[PDB]
Amino acid sequence: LPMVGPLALFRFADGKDIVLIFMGTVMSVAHGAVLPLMCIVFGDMTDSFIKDSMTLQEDMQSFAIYYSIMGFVVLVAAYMQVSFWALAAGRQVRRIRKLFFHRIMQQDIGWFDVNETGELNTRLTDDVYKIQEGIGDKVGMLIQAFSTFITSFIIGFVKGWKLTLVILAEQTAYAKAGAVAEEVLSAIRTVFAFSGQDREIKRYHKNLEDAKNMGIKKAISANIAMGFTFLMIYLSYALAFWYGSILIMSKEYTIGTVLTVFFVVLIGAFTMGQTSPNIQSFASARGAAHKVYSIIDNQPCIDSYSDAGFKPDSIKGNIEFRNIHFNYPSRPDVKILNNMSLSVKSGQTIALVGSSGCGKSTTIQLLQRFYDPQEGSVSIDTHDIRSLNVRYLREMIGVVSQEPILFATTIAENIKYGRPDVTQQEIEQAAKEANAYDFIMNLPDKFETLVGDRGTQMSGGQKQRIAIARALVRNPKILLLDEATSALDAESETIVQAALDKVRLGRTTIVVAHRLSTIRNADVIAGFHKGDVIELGTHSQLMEKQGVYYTLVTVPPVSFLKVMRLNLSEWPYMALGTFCAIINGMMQPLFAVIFSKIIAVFAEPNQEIVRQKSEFFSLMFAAIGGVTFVTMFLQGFCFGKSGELLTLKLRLGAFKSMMRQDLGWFDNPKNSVGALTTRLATDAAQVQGATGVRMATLAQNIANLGTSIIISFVYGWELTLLILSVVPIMAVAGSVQMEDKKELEKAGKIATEAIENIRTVASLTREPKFESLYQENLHVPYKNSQKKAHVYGFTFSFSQAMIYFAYAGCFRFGAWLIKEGRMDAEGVYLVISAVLFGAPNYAKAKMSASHLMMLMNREPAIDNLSEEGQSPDKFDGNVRFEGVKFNYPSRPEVPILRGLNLKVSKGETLALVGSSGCGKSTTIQLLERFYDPMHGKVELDGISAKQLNIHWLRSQIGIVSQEPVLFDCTLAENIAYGDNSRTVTLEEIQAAAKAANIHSFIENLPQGYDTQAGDKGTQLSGGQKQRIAIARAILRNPKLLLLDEATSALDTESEKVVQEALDQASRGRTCIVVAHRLSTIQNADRIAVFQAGVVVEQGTHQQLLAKKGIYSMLVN
Repeated sequence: LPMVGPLALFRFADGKDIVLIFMGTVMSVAHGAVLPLMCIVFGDMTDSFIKDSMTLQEDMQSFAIYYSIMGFVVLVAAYMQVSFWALAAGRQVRRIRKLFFHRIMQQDIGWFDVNETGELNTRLTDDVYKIQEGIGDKVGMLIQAFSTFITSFIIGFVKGWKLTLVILAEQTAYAKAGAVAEEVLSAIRTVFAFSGQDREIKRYHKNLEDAKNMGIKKAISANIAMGFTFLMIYLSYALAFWYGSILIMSKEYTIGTVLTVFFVVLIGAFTMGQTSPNIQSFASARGAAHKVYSIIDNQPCIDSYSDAGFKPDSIKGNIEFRNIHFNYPSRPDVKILNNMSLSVKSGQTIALVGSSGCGKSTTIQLLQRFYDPQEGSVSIDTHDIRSLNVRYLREMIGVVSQEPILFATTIAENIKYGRPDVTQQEIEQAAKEANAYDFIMNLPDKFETLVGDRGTQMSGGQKQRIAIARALVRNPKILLLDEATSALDAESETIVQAALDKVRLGRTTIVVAHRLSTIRNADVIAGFHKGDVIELGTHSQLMEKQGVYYTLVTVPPVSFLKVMRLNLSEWPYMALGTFCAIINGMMQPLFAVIFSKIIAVFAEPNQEIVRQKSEFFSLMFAAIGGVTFVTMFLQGFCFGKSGELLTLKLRLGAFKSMMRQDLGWFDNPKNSVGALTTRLATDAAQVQGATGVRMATLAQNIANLGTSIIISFVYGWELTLLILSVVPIMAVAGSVQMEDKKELEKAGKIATEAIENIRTVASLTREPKFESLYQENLHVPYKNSQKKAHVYGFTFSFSQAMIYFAYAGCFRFGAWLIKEGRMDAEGVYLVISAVLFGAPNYAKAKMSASHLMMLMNREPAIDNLSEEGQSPDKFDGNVRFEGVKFNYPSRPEVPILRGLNLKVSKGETLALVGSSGCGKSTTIQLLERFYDPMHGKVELDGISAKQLNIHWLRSQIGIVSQEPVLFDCTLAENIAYGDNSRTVTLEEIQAAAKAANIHSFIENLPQGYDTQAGDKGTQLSGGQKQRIAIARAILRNPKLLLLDEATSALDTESEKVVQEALDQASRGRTCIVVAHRLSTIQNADRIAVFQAGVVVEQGTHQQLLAKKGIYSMLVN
């Protein structure tokens, strides 16, 4: 991935930020330095106790004072470093967010066209948070770790030579499963339709089994590595003690110096180990930072903030287009506009009529400086827009289009965007100027009415009213309208038309009209054709062509209960891992006690006795390392097995529930294919990790606590109190050792509103206003984050210092213990050793598991896999609609259907067109049971569809779509997919190929039907893929064919061949076509035109033409 070094991470920093960084770096170095000095004093004290084992009160007091000063130093240094680093992160991220929004608002509309709004918002939030977390504390820990590393090596090199420290001592598996998941999920419709539930369940099962085998192998490798590291650690212990023994026999160094240097080098090596996740997090933060720094570092030639530009004042309105020629930035190949020119004098109503989609919004956008004219000149009042400043240009022109959007704020604030200089008298005068919203809502507040996302949702008419009022606030000289009359009720058209007529009194307006609302409204109307100008003329004159006007119709989490219930089957693995973990906890304190003995026994000036004791302790310690190795390996194996098996079961359950589930659930943004795949990939692993790991860690910690407690009870009541006043007071320090995010979401919401409606926010030049609102809303979360940073720094410093404070407090009791002599000098050694060696996943996994459980426990509107219902006999084909209604589930606020009485029988060829766009494939999806009908009944040979087996119905009907998705496998199985009820031989595939005029293609290539598909193999074009998809559908020979735009979005040459294949398929069986070309409809039995989401015909093509049907004018 694209990285930048550390330089492009701190580019944003002032004097104060840099000095805070330097103070934090110095204090981090202080923390690192104190880390080894503690072990230095520990070893020196070990030696002092050894000498006194055979002149200790003053030394003990000096040690106590040294530990106290070290504790205070670490407290102060840790507080300062964490707090200062967090403050630097806060300031940098505040500047980053400010500049990032500044550049978003400034970068041209093209960048948004090449960047999805939701994707850009996710990028903003995630990347900014990643930068904040990487810079602040993680970098501090990295600095501390490296400082400790260098300090440990420098002390080793300056003392205790040791002969130079003893010469210095899943994707590969889950790729197939992810590919299968992507295939079934992206192609959800095709897998569902062909009853490919069981087959794809089986393929996922097989790939999951392979993935589980690979995961077990990787667990073996990783845990063998961990056991090897433990064996190397214990060999290091044995070698260090062996060298120290030689030293004491050879009289060069002093006892304990070797122990000190050994502890220092091991702590250095393992701290170097601990930084690896931290440096990986730093690298991820740096990558996100490069992405953000790329976004900010952009200065497009189109600019709104540049004050460089002419700002005249004699504006009356004279818009000239001279040889304009533009190509879209996201597809510069297309010739959207070519050689367009047009004249618009001040105060003349000029409108344009042409083909839909092509020439309507282009002129409005270009006059708004959305995209610079590639060629040509656009002049306003004899001044070019280029020489004219963008802010001034946009301010004087009002623009309104078909998508009325109102921002998340009261009406008063929404119309405040018209201008800054609008106070109560001005706002009320402007509202009166609207002369359409003279009334008000409930809460008789006179324009002070909270209108949020849901608060008092209003109809399109009212939104157009308020939008026109906001536009009129600024009295713009030029008005641009892109079919304002659309997506509105049957009574607001007159209101909006009258309002615009009143607005037109003393102004220049260009409305681009194409729809049925009103085309003769204007005074002068011109014609556009594929961007170019046909001619400009008066409306009455334009009747001469007779081809423009008469061409129209005249969740609840769980404390790991269900996870354990699911794993209950794995007694041998869970229980064995728990027992091994319990043994490990049993052993940790025994390790402490044996180490205590081995260090203490050094007070032995003899030679043979010391030799034998050291040798025996080395042997037993090696055996202990071995038993720890075997226990760790066994527990790792067992927990890997349990985790991988749980992940397999959860993936299988999620997949099974997904297959059972309906399709409507998939269309929501949450259930996007990418998000669903990421969830299935990550959440399962997280839940696998946490459940077992929590058990193991809890068992280990409770075992350590109980073991220390019992040893303390054996040693004495004072030692019991010592354990209680060190380890379970250490409970908080070591456990809680360880939002403003939601408050941020309050501002990310206004950010999303801004970026999503970028067209509008750019139209009124309210970049600074939305910036200021963003800043005001971010002010509070910034302060909260600073306070939270202070609190976290304080708590972390206290937890860090509590270790040294407990060390010091140990003496407060050891002094009495030695003086009063209630014990022997072993309890102190034991407590110090135990506390020394004592020295997230659960939270994420609980959320992941809750997601999974809620996923495998839904109640679909219709259960796909369930078999309750009927399995009637031979189906002849008779689909009757009894006044069926439907509403789009994800967006019910846009009724897509208002009544269906479609009638088809065995052999009828009823043709649909779906040209309106409203409900193209909704009718096809209705039959496939992808969505439950809201009303009516779908009678099939005397029976409905609500109480029918979906499998049987989906079996007997052949669905063909426009996107022939082929599966990443051999053509043989790709065609065999058509019949998942039974296994198919080669003859049926031969017949399907013959009836698809495709064998001519497959006979040439030697591989033939077994030819591989994919990307590097035999790549096929649109026509070949369409014909093979038709073959796959026709394999089963269904009794009713439904095709939706089958011959659409494909090469012109292939239209004839695909149509011929379709006529071959539609032989002796009922067919429903939603094709665009009327050539296919020409040889049709009867036709039902699909207009306004309602049927408006049912009959023959000949009668359709005779009565001047819609096709006569819809020919083009």
